[PDB]
Amino acid sequence: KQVSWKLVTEYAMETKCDDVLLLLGMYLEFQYSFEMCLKCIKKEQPSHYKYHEKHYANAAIFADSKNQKTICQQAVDTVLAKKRVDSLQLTREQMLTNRFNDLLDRMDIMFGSTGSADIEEWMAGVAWLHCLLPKMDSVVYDFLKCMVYNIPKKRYWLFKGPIDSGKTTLAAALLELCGGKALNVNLPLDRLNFELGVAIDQFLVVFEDVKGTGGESRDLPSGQGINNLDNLRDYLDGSVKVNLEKKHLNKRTQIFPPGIVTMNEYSVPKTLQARFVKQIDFRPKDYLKHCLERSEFLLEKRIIQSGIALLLMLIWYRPVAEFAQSIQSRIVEWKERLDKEFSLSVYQKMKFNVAMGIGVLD
Amino acid sequence: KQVSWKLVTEYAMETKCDDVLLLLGMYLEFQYSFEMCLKCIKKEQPSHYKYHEKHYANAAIFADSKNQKTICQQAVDTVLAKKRVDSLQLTREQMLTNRFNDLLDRMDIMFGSTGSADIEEWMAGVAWLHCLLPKMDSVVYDFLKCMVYNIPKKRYWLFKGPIDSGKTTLAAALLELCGGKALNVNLPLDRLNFELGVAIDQFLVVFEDVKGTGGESRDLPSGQGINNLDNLRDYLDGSVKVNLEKKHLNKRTQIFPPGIVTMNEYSVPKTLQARFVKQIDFRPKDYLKHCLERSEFLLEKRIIQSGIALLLMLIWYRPVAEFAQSIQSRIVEWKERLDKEFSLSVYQKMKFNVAMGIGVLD
Amino acid sequence: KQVSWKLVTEYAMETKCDDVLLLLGMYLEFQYSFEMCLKCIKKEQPSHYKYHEKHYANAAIFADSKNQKTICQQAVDTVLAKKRVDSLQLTREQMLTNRFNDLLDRMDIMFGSTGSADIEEWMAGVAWLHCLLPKMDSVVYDFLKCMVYNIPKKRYWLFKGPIDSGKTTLAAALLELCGGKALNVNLPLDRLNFELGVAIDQFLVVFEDVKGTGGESRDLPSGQGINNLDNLRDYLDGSVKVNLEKKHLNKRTQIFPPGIVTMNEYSVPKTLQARFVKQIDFRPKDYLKHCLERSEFLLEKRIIQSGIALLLMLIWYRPVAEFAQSIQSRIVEWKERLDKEFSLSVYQKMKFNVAMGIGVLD
Amino acid sequence: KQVSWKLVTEYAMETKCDDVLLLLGMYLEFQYSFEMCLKCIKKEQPSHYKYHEKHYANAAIFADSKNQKTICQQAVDTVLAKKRVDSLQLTREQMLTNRFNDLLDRMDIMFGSTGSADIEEWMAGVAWLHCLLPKMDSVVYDFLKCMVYNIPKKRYWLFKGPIDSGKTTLAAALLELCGGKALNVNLPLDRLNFELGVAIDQFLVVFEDVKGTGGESRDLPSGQGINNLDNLRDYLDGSVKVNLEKKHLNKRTQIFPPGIVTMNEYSVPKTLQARFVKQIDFRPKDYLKHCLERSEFLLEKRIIQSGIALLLMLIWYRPVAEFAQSIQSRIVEWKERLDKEFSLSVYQKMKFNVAMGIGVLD
Amino acid sequence: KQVSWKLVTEYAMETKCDDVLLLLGMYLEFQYSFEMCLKCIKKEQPSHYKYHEKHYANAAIFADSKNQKTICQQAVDTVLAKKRVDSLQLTREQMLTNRFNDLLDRMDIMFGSTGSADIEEWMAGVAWLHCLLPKMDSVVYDFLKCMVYNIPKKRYWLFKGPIDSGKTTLAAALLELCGGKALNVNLPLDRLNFELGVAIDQFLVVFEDVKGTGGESRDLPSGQGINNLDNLRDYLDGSVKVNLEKKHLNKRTQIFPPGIVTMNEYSVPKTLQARFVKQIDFRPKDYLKHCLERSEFLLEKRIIQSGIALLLMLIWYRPVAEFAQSIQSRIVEWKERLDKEFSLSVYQKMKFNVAMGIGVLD
Ligand SMILES: Nc1ncnc2c1ncn2[C@@H]1O[C@H](COP(=O)(O)OP(=O)(O)OP(=O)(O)O)[C@@H](O)[C@H]1O
Ligand SMILES: Nc1ncnc2c1ncn2[C@@H]1O[C@H](COP(=O)(O)OP(=O)(O)OP(=O)(O)O)[C@@H](O)[C@H]1O
Ligand SMILES: Nc1ncnc2c1ncn2[C@@H]1O[C@H](COP(=O)(O)OP(=O)(O)OP(=O)(O)O)[C@@H](O)[C@H]1O
Ligand SMILES: Nc1ncnc2c1ncn2[C@@H]1O[C@H](COP(=O)(O)OP(=O)(O)OP(=O)(O)O)[C@@H](O)[C@H]1O
Ligand SMILES: Nc1ncnc2c1ncn2[C@@H]1O[C@H](COP(=O)(O)OP(=O)(O)OP(=O)(O)O)[C@@H](O)[C@H]1O
Repeated sequence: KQVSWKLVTEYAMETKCDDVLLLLGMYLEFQYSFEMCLKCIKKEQPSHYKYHEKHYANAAIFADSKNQKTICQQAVDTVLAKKRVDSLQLTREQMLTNRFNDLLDRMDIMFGSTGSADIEEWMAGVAWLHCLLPKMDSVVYDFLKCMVYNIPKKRYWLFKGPIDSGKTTLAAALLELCGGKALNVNLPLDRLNFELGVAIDQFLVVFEDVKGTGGESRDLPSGQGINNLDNLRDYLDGSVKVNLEKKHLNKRTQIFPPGIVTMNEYSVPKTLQARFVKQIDFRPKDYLKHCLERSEFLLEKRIIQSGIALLLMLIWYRPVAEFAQSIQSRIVEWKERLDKEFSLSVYQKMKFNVAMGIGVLD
Repeated sequence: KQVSWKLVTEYAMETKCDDVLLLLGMYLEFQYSFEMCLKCIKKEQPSHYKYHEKHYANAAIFADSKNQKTICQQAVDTVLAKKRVDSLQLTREQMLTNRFNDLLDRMDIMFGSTGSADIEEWMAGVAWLHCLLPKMDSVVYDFLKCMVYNIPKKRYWLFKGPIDSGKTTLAAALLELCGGKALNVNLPLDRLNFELGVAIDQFLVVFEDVKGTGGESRDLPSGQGINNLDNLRDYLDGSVKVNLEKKHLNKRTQIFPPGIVTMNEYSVPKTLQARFVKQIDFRPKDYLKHCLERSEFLLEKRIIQSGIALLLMLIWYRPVAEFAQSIQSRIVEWKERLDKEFSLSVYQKMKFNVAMGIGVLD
Repeated sequence: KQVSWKLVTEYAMETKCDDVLLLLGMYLEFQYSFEMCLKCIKKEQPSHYKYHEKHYANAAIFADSKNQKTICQQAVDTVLAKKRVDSLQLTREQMLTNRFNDLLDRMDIMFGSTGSADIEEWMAGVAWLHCLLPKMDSVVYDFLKCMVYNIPKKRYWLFKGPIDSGKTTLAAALLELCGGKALNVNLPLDRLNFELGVAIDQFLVVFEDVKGTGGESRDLPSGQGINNLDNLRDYLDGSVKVNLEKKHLNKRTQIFPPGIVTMNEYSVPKTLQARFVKQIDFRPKDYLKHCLERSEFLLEKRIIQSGIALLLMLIWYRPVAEFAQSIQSRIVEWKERLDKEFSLSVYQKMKFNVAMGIGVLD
Repeated sequence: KQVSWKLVTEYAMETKCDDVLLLLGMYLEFQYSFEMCLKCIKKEQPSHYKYHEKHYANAAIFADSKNQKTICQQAVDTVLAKKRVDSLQLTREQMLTNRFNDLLDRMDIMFGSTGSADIEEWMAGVAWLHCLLPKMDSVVYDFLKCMVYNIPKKRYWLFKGPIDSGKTTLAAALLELCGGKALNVNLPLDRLNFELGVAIDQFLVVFEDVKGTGGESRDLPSGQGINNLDNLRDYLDGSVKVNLEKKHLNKRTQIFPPGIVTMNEYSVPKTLQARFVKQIDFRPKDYLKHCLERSEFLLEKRIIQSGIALLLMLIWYRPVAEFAQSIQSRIVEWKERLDKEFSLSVYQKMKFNVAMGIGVLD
Repeated sequence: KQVSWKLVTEYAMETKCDDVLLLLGMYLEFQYSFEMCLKCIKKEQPSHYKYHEKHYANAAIFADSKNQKTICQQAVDTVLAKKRVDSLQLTREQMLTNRFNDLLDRMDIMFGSTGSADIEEWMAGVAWLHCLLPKMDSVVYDFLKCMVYNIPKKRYWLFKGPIDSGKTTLAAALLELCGGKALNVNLPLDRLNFELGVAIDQFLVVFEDVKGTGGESRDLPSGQGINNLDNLRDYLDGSVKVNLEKKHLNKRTQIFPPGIVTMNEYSVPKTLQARFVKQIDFRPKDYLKHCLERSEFLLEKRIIQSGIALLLMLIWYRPVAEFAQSIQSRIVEWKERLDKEFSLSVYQKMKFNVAMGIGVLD
C-alpha cells in the first residue's frame, strides 16, 4: 500500500510542528514495533508515546518511500497555513486565551503524576519576581491589556536601565507568556530587511539591548541601533500596513506587532520618545543578588524567566473575573491547588527571605 | 475522482485572495462535514460560510491530494493576472468606482443586523475629522480629482507640518479610501530597488515620514530620505515610464503612481519642491487632543483613521452629482439611511463638543 | 480534446505581448461564450474583441489545464526571441519604418469613428511644440537621421538648461517616436549593473536627470551621476561591444544604443563632452507657460508629450521623399487628410495664439 | 531488481555521515566484488571493511542507477533529522555521555593491535598539559560542568594572554572533547549572519582570536571583532531564542550554545565583560617551549591539542563517581588498563622532565 | 538499447575530468566512426585516441539522448566524490606519491618517441633554477617535508624581496609539483569568502603578491592584503577546522591547507610573523637576466615555471632513499636515463654558462 500523506499531516497539526527536519525525524522513530518500544515503555517525551500506536502502520510504509521530504514539506506548509488563517481572523483576546491554554497544558504535565518539578520552587520564583518592581501584578496586567487592545501609536513599552538590572529577565518572561519573537536591530541597515521579516504573524516582539550614541560620558559603547529604530517609525506606529520580507517569498503586508524595547541609559530622540507609551526604570538591587547567590535552583531551572512563573503570579494576585470566560474554569482549579499546597504565612515568609538576602526556602 | 483546479480558482477569485498560504489554509477548512460546521452555525467569517457547501465535495478530494501548493499557486497566479489586466485597461474613474463599491459592501456588513458597530460612532468620526483642517470635505474632493487626472508633474501632495500633527492620520485615511501602499524611502539606496518595486500596478503611494537634513537646530534628526527622493525625480514627475524591480524577477516598465509625501519641517531642495502640486501645513490643536482623551472609542476602534469614515463624510456632505453614475444607486440609499439615523443638530452638537474638547457622545 | 500551444503562441505574437501575467490574464477572458460577451459588444479594447471568436475553443480547454503558466512562459519567450532576431538582422531604417507603421495603426484607431480624439487639439499641439526650440522640424530630422546613421562616438545629444524647460517633454516625445528606454544612473554603483541591463536590444536611450557636482553657485544639488557617466565611456562611445547583464540570465555582449542625456547646468568634464555630437540649450518661455495655463487639455491628454504629435508634425513640415518607399503610401493618405481637415490660416492662428500665450483653440 | 534506499539510509546512520559527496564516494567503493577487496584485506578504514559485505548486492545495483545523488540526499537528510531530534530532546548530560562513548570507541581502535597509537606518547601529552595551568583537571571538570548546566549569562569563558601562550591549544582539545564549531567574528557585519548560522544544533562554540582596538601601544593591530561581539550580546547571554540562518534555508530558532572566547590583551567593554563568568590568563613558559623542541612527536601527531588527551587526564585524575553512571563501567575498565601499564613514578618522572625542559621520554 | 551511464562515468574516472562542459564536448567527439578519425590517426591527444574505440558504440546512443547534461553532472559528481574520499582517507605521503606518479606519466609522454620536448632543454632549466637560491634541492626537499608533516602553526613559508626576484617563478614550480591553487586575498573583504572557498580539498594554497601598507617611501603602494591575512589567523594556524563555502552550497568544514605567501618588502605584524616557519629573501641578479636574454626557449616553453623541472632536479640531486618505496622503482629507471643522456661535464658546463650570463647551451 501507499503512504497516507493525510496521516502525516494530522501528526504535524497535532504536534504543531513547523520544522521540516523535526517532523521527519520524529515520524521516522515510529517505524519500529510498538510492542517493544523502549521510549514508550520509559514514557520519555509526550510527542512520541501518545502517537506511536496510531501511526506505526503508516510510518513503516513511509520508511520505505522515495519521497520522504516532499511528504514532510506539504505537512509543514499545512501547519503554517493554519497559523496565517488564525492570525487574520481571531480576536487578539482569543489568541491570548489560546496561548494560555497551551501553557496550562504544560503546567499539568510538569506538576503532574508523571511530573518533573516542584510547585514550591516555582512559587519561590513568583516571590522573587514580585520583589523586582513596585506593584508587579499591576504592570503585568497593564501589559496584557495593552497588547490585547493594540491602540495606534501607543503600542510599545521601553525598558531602560544600567547593566544587570533585570530588564531582560522581565522581558523574557513576558515573551513566553505572550507568544512572540526577539529581534536584533544593532546589525547594519542593508541586512535589516530580512531581519524584520521574522515578525510575520507574531503577536509580540522584543528588541533586545538597542545600542545608542552619546554613551561615552557613561562608559557605554556606541552603535547605530537607536538610529536604525528612528528609520522604522511607521513600523512602531502601527497606523499603516508595512511590507515584511521573507527569503523565498515576495514582500508580505501587515501591521507590525506591539513590543518591548530594552536599552541602557543612552539619549533617545524626541521623535522616538513619542512612540513609547510607558517607560520602566529598572534598578540594580543588592539584596536581590544575595538571594540568588544562595538559591541557585532558580537559575539552573530557568524559573525567574519563564512564562509559567508569571502565569502562576497572575493566578495568585488577580481576580478570576479578569481571565476570559472560557479559561475561568481552568483558572479556578489552579487557584484551589495553590490554596491547597501553600499558605499566606509561607508566602509572606518567602518574600521576607528574599528581602533579607537569604535563601528563599530558608 | 480528481481535484477540480477550476473550482479552487473560482473560490480564489470570488474571495480576491492573493496569498498562497492563506488560500491553502482556508480551503482545507471545507473538508469537514457541512451539517455540523460550527463556523457556519455562528456565521463568523463571511468568506467561510458563504462558500462551504459549494466547495465541500472538492475539499474532500483536495485533502487527499499530493499537489496542494501547486494547485494554490496557480489559483493565486490567476488572481494576480486579473489585477494586472485591470491596471492597464480600466480608466482611473472605473478603478475608483470599483474601490468605492468594495468599501460600500463592507459598510453593508458592518452596520447590518449581523453587524458589529454603531453608525453613530462613525458619524462621530466624521465630526472629529472635519475639525482637523479647514473645509476637509473639499480638500478630499480635490485630492480625489488630482489622483484621477494624474497630470504630469502635477501628481504629488506634500504633508509637512510639525511632529504629532495628524499628517499620518489623514494620509492613512486617504490611503484606505483610494487603495495604495506605504513605501520606506528611508532604507538603504542599494536595496531601495526592491522597495519601490512594491508600487507595481498600485493606485496611490504614500512615502512615509521622509527624513531630511538641516533641521537639527530644531532637534529634527538627520537621514537620507530626501536625498533618495531627489534621485527619483522621474518617478515623481510621471512623464516617462520607469523600471521597477519585482523581486526575484526582471523589471516591469510603467508610470510610477501618484501619492502623498509626509515629513517633518525639514528643508526641501528646490529641485524636489517643484514636484508637489499642493502643500498642507498641519499643526497641533490642543482642543482636538482633549476631545480624544475623552472620546477614547475613536482611537480604540480606529474610527478617525479608516477610509469608511471619509466615505461617510463624502456620503454626508457632497452632492450626488460628483459620484460616478453606477454608484449613484447605492449612495442615495446611504444618504437616506444617514438622514434617517441623524438630525443636523445632533451632528452640530458633536462638532461643538470637539471644539470644546469634550467627549463626542457627551 | 487537448490544449493547443500553437494557438496561444499566435495570440501572443499578434498582440506582441511579452509579460506572462498579462498574457495569462487576457487569454483567460476568452473562456466565456462569445454570443453575449459585453466586452465584445461594447468594443472596449481591440486586443479582446478581435480575438475572442477565434480562440474560444482553446480558451475553454485552457481553463481546465494544469500547466497554465508553463504555456504562457513559452509563448512570451517566442515573442522575446522574435525581438532578438529582428534586432540582429534588420537595418535601422527598417526598424524605424516598422515603428512608424505601428504608430500609424494607432492613429487610424484614434481618429476613426470608434476613437475619441479631436485632431484639432493634436495640431494645436504641433503648433505648441514648434515654439519650444528654434527650427524644431529640422532638429527632429537631424536627430532621426543621426539615430539611423549611428556613426561611432557621434551617437549622443545633450539636453541642458534651467529647471522647467520642457527638455523631458521633448525627450519623452522623441522617445515614443523612436521606441527606446529611460535610464536613471543616479542610482548607485551598488546596483548600476542591472540598470544599464535595461538597454538590451533597444533603439534609443534617455539618461534622465543626471546629477553633477559644482553647481552650488547656481543652487543645484550634487550627486553621483556625472561621475557614473564619465566611468561609462565605453558605453557612450559605441565602437565596441559591451557585456550587458540582466538577472537570472547570462551576460549578452552588444553595442550599447545611442540616446539623449538630460541635465541641469552642471559642469561636464572635457573627457565626457567629447562623447556628444551637439547640445540643445533649453530655457523657459513665459508665453508657453501662460498658454498651458489656458490650453490645459494639452497637459491633461499629454498631447505635447506624445510622439503622435511629433509624427503629425513630420507629416506637416517634411517632404514625402524623406520617408521610406514602403510607408510613403500611407503618408500620402495622411497628408491629404490634414489638408482636408485644416487650412494654413488655422495653423497660423494656432501658432500666433501660442505666441500671444492665450488658448490655442481661440 | 532495484536499489533499496533503506539500506543506504542504514549506512549513513551507521557512519553518522552528513556530507553528500562523501557518502556517495564511499558507497561506490562497495560495488566491486568482496572476495578480493584490497582495502578489506589491509583493514585500512573501519567504515569500509565493517560494512562492505552487508551492502555489496545493493551497491552493485546502485552503480547502474540514474538517480544516485537524489538517493544520497535523502540519506543525509535522515542523519540531520536525527541530530535535530537529539538536540531538542536529550539532556545535555546525555549528549556529553553519548559524545564520550564515541571517543572511547576511537580509543579502542587506536590502542588495539590493529591500531597505530603508542600509549606512552599520549600519556606524555597528559604530563605536558597538566603543567600549562595550575590544577588543570579541576579547570577541565569545572568547564565541563559549566557547559552541562548552561546557566543563563554564566555561560562563556575568556582565554586571554600573550602570543604563543597555548590558549588555542587548550581550546582545540576542549572543542574535540565536547564537539562544537569554531567561528570567525573578525570578518565584516554583512557576512556574520551566515557565519553565526554554523552554530545550529552544536553543543559548544569557540570564537578564535577576536581582534579589538587600542592595541597599538603594545604592537597589537586593531580590528572590529570586539565591536561585533558587543552587538551580539543576546547570543552570549542565552536568555532568549535567536534566529539563525543557512544559505538556501529558512531560519532556525534556538538558544545559541555556550562557548570560549580567545583573545590577546585588547581592552574589553564593561558591557561585554559581564557576559564572561571566568577569565584564564595564559603565560608563555620557557621549559614548555624547550621541551617541545625535543619531543617533536607531540606536535607531529597532534597530541597536546587532542580531546583524547584531556579524556585520558580525566580518567587518570578524576574519581569514577564524577562520571555519568552509564559509562562508569567503561571508565573502570580504562583505569585498570592505565595502572596496568604505568606506575606513578614513571608519570612523575615525565612531569619532572617537562619542568626541566628536556625531552618528556628521557 | 539505451545510454549506459556507467560507461560515461568510467571515462570521467579515467580522465579525472571534473568540468561538465569539457566532459560533454570530449565524449561527443566519439560519435563518429573510429575507422577513419583523423585525431586518432594523427594521435593528437591521449584522452581521445586511447579511448575512442572503446566508447564509440555508447557515444552513438549518447548523441541521440535527451538527458545529456544530466548524464554528465552525475559523471562529474562521481569524480568529485572520489577526491573527497581521498582527501580524508589517504595519508599526505600517499597524496604526494600519487601526484608524483601522475607527473612521471606526463614525462614519459613528453620525452617518448612521440615526444615534443627535449630533455636537454629541460635540464638547461634545472641548471638555471639551482642558481636562483643557495642549496635549492635542500630548500625544495625541506618544503616537501613541511607540507607532508603539516605540523600545527609550523605550516607556512614566506617568499620576500624586490620585484622580478623569481618568487612567483619558484612558487609556481612548487605549486605544479604538489598540486593546489592560488588565491588573491587583495580583493574586497566580502568577495573574500568565496575566494577562500577555492581551497576546499586542496593540498597547497599559494597567496600571491599580498599588498601591505606604508611602502610609499620605497615606491610600494598600499593595499589591504596584510590586514586581511591578519584576520585569517585561524585558517593559517591549522589547529582547528574552519568553514569553507561554494556558491549554491553550504559550508565544508576542514583544516585549511598549508603553503606559500609571496610579498614585496612591506612590514609584517608580529602576530602574522609568528605564523611563518621560514622566510626566503630573493635578490635580483644580473647574470640570470642576461642568460635569459640568450636562452629564450626557457620562457617560451615555460620550462622554469614547471613542476616537471623541479622533479627532474630532485631526480638528479637527491638520494633514492628519500622517495616513497612504491615510486622508487620508476625513480631508478629515470636516474639511469639522465646518466645515459648527460655526462656530469655537460651539466657543470651549463652552470658555468649561467654564471657567465651567456646562453645556457653555448
Ligand atoms: N534588579 C536586579 N538587581 C540585581 N541583580 C539582578 C537584578 N535583576 C537581575 N539580576 C541578576 O543579574 C542577572 C542578569 O539579569 P538580566 O540579564 O535580566 O539583566 P539586564 O539589566 O536586563 O541586563 P543587560 O543590561 O545586560 O541586558 C540575573 O541572572 C540576576 O542574577
Ligand atoms: N492635529 C492634531 N492636533 C493634536 N493632536 C493630534 C492631531 N492629529 C493627531 N493628533 C493626535 O496625535 C496622534 C498621532 O497622530 P499622527 O500619527 O497622525 O501624527 P503625525 O503628525 O502624522 O505624526 P509623526 O510626527 O509621528 O509623523 C493621534 O493618534 C492623535 O491622538
Ligand atoms: N519651455 C517651457 N517654458 C515654460 N514652461 C515649460 C516649458 N517646458 C515645459 N514647461 C512646463 O513645465 C512642465 C514640466 O516640463 P518638463 O518635465 O518637460 O520640464 P524639464 O525642463 O524637462 O524639467 P526638469 O527641470 O525637471 O529637467 C510642463 O508640463 C510644462 O507645464
Ligand atoms: N605556554 C606556552 N609556553 C610556550 N610555548 C607555548 C605555550 N603554549 C604553546 N606554545 C607553543 O606555541 C605554539 C602555538 O600555541 P597556540 O597556538 O595554542 O598559542 P596561542 O597563545 O593560542 O596563540 P596565538 O596568540 O597566536 O593565537 C604551540 O604549538 C607550542 O609550540
Ligand atoms: N633572481 C632573478 N634575478 C633577475 N631576474 C629574475 C630573477 N628571477 C626571475 N627573473 C626574471 O624576472 C621575471 C619575472 O619573475 P617573477 O615573476 O617570478 O618575479 P617576482 O619577484 O615573483 O615578481 P613580482 O614582484 O612582480 O611578483 C622572470 O620571468 C625572469 O625573466
